Amino acid sequence: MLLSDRDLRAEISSGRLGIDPFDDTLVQPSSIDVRLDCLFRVFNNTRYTHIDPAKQQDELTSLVQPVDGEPFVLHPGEFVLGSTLELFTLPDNLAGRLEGKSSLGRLGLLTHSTAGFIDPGFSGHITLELSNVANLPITLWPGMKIGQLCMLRLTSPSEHPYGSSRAGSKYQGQRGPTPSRSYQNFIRS
Amino acid sequence: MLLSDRDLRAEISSGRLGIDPFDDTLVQPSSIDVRLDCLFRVFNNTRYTHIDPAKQQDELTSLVQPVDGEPFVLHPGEFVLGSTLELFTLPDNLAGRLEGKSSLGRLGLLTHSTAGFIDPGFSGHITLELSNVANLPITLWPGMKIGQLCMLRLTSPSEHPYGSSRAGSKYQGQRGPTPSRSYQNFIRS
Amino acid sequence: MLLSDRDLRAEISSGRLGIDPFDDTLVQPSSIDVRLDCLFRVFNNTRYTHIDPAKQQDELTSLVQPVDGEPFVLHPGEFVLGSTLELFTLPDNLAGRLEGKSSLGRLGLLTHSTAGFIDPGFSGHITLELSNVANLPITLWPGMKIGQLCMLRLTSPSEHPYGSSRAGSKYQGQRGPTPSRSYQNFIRS
Ligand SMILES: Cc1cn([C@H]2C[C@H](O)[C@@H](COP(=O)(O)OP(=O)(O)OP(=O)(O)O)O2)c(=O)[nH]c1=O
Ligand SMILES: Cc1cn([C@H]2C[C@H](O)[C@@H](COP(=O)(O)OP(=O)(O)OP(=O)(O)O)O2)c(=O)[nH]c1=O
Ligand SMILES: Cc1cn([C@H]2C[C@H](O)[C@@H](COP(=O)(O)OP(=O)(O)OP(=O)(O)O)O2)c(=O)[nH]c1=O
Ligand SMILES: [Mg+2]
Ligand SMILES: [Mg+2]
Ligand SMILES: [Mg+2]
Repeated sequence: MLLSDRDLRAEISSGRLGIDPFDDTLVQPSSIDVRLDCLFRVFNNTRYTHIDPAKQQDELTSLVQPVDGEPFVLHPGEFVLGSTLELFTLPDNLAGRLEGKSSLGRLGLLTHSTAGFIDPGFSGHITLELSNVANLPITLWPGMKIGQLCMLRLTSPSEHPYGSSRAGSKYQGQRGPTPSRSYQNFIRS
Repeated sequence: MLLSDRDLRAEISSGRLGIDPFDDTLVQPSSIDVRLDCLFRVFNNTRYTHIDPAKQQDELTSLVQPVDGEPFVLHPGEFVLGSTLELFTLPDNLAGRLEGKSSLGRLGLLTHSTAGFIDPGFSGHITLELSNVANLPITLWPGMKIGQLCMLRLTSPSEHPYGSSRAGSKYQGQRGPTPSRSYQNFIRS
Repeated sequence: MLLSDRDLRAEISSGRLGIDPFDDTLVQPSSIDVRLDCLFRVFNNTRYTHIDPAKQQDELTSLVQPVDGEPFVLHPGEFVLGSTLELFTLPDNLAGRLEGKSSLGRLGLLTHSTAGFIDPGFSGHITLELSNVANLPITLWPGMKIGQLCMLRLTSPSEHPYGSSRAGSKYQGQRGPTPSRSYQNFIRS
């Protein structure tokens, strides 16, 4: 059960769903278009021998912000982390999906959102996994529409929503593209 | 709320959901398998210095149609745009997802559908974002099953469905893999 | 309509949804975290000239199992098939999605799940399509959390669920990352 434009608007006007800033001209038949922030993480480390999800490696990426008025250039075959300009606050009874946009995929710009869902209870900017699969670099402009948020009704309110100690959540409140915290509570056999 | 095979069939027999041509043998437990068209766009431009989503660049891709009876060869590490053989027409109260198929991913053929959803009100062929992540070229045969359409019920009918001036839709009615129109209404900060 | 943690737990305690082994500490606001098996398929064939989805090519991949206590190393720009440690059994009235996890995408580990949905009626381990889009190899540990299962309610029970002869299903009961069976019932124009 995916929220139509009208119901998305109702969740926003009722204050159940926070989107800051909210621009109503971005609402779409079945989603709301979202915008790109000015914060990027590039994989440009030159000391580590490998990535180990069980280990903390905060230096794996560098935080990069382009000069005001300039794009970040995503190179062919490159993957970076970006972030939404908007801060989202979800209630305990909706879950979102942060998808890409067809216009952007037609240019070879892919938003992966590998994890699929934004969890009930989540509040923060959303970290975007961005790939360029074209043969040419792509100028990414801070502020451009980069994807769309779709909301699904939960069957019932989540018992221990994102942010709760019991969920063990890692990214509640994030203001940028937080480096991975997979090493926390990491398990292996 | 995802439509079962029976309910998909009901939406089709009632005329609420158009799929042209419709082959009932393609309906699946929870989706309908879809087929590949004979139209492909390759990234083979040799004049542009880069991609700028704010700019119109219709020559970024070339339209390629294989000789009747022959496959299009998707090379390792290559991304192209393809298209569904079927033309889909959605009502204002369903949204679809055009996913890949597990058999094809097991060979390294990935349908990205980065944008996720086919919008309430959308009518046209669906443009497929296709990658080969194997070590070998893959022969793509026009007419083969290439993915599957899953339908979700909307919470309520969409107020301004895809195709409406208010939605500002770019691809209503597309018969092939339309080049990107991201430059239209493009915004940036 | 996506199942909350509580409703996921109800489907499990009622015996409608099988997850073997089930670890309740893995349930999340809107999904259940899943774990990686010790079975991997690498694309390391050196005889075939190309991939043809219409043809049987069982030797396209090699099955690889790391030494107990050691990781499988996924190299930059590499795609392999992995598998869930858990065996899932779905009823005829739910469909699942096997997504990645944000912690893992922040390291450049992408679970594609190109096909999106686990079908009503499906029973088996789930085959994971894994890419490394970082600049560094990633040690994948058997037993680590690798993704999350989200469940959606179907509109109604599926008439011919996965596994039925009428659905023509290829992978019912799979215990590992089964090589592709796209050649079965393969169609082309
Ligand atoms: C997901 C997807 C959608 N589509 C179609 C169906 C969607 O309803 C339509 C628009 O998808 P959108 O993701 O909304 O594309 P867009 O926002 O960049 O462009 P627009 O202004 O037109 O909204 O494109 C494809 O052709 N291929 C795809 O992979
Ligand atoms: C999405 C996905 C599904 N599966 C399982 C669960 C699905 O119900 C089952 C079939 O997925 P499908 O995408 O329907 O695969 P298929 O159409 O190519 O093959 P089939 O004829 O059997 O339908 O495979 C995986 O193992 N890995 C995955 O990533
Ligand atoms: C899908 C996605 C989620 N998120 C946010 C919203 C999710 O509710 C939150 C967690 O996503 P998860 O996929 O649940 O991440 P995780 O399991 O690795 O970490 P955690 O222990 O915190 O659950 O991250 C992004 O920032 N970017 C994304 O692409
Ligand atoms: Mg749109
Ligand atoms: Mg199938
Ligand atoms: Mg999580």
